[PDB]
Amino acid sequence: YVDVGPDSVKSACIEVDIQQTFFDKTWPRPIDVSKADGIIYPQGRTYSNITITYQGLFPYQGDHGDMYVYSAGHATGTTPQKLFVANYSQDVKQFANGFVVRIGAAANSTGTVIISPSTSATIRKIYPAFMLGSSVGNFSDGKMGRFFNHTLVLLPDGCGTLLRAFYCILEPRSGNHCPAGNSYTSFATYHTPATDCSDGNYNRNASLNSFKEYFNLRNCTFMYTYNITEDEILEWFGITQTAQGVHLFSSRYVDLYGGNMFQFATLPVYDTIKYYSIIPHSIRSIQSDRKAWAAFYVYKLQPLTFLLDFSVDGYIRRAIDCGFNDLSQLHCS
Ligand SMILES: *[C@@H]1O[C@H](CO)[C@@H](O[C@@H]2O[C@H](CO)[C@@H](O)[C@H](O)[C@H]2NC(C)=O)[C@H](O)[C@H]1NC(C)=O
Ligand SMILES: *[C@@H]1O[C@H](CO)[C@@H](O[C@@H]2O[C@H](CO)[C@@H](O)[C@H](O)[C@H]2NC(C)=O)[C@H](O)[C@H]1NC(C)=O
Repeated sequence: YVDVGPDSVKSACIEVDIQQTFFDKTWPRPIDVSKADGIIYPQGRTYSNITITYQGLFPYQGDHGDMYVYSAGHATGTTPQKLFVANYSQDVKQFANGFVVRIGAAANSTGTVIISPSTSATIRKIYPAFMLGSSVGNFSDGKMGRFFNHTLVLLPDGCGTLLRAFYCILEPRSGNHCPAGNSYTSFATYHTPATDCSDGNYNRNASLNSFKEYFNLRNCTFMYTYNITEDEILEWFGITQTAQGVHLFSSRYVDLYGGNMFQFATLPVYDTIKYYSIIPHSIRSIQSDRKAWAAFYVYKLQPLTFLLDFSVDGYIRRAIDCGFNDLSQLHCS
């Protein structure tokens, strides 16, 4: 097994305030395949200046997906206090064929800081975190969201400059507010921008450390890191699984400005992923440092036949979901 660094030496966890009503917003960003939203590129052949019909894993036209939002935590003028999160940890979803994720879409626009609805701020991109596995159930106090045996965790870190992917048994810790302790509400991750995101010295383990407060990582078969360049550009992330393992997709490395997703990793996870949840993150800012963080959107994948329009340079800038209606069907034919 892999050394993933020391266990947390903390005797308690940070208290977590779950307030789902603050995260219930209607900010629709439905799939528009005309603009090639949510498209994993059919890698393997050379396509250029051509229109084809292709059956693969796609989200459906007009799917609103599931929206998730991360918020600044409670704070006084000087001191971060309780984390502030939605009820995401108890909402375990079926993995099925996997999913794609629209990330950072609202970046640059003006939006509410969530925990203080009357306060607006410029929206910044934030990366999603996921917990995935083969077996789920409840924690000791009865709350849902516990993943058993080896669990895949995808956790961004370093103020959005890396992604960590690791596959470990998650042993719930027993201090106050921890998942095997008293006064448990939800687990979460956090970082503390004042100390973790100072210029030139980003803390590349902040979120991982926060996670290690709620769970001891045991028998990790791997822990990989992927560096990310800092920007506010819209991006797409995807995840699927085959007998070869778990496949991660991103628009970042191959189509940063266009959004087409290409595979960047295959993780040696051969036990079938059946379940996932979104890991809530809360940003331990002080009141005067509060920002708004871009909602992200998760859309389930399914086998569908699309018309794909490949440009001269090889990218897909237009698609049709053939089964959407008879008109689309006709156009595909
Ligand atoms: C920060 O996280 C990294 C993982 O990204 C930890 O890296 C491990 O560090 C130990 C030494 O402490 C090495 O023996 C392992 O080989 C490292 N693992 C990997 C996957 O790189 C690191 O320990 C963490 N740092 C702190 C201070 O906790
Ligand atoms: C937010 O604004 C930034 C800055 O203008 C945008 O970043 C640019 O994105 C375009 C592609 O859309 C690139 O060609 C530029 O090189 C980027 N500039 C920098 C300085 O990174 C960003 O796209 C905007 N985000 C959203 C969601 O609109």
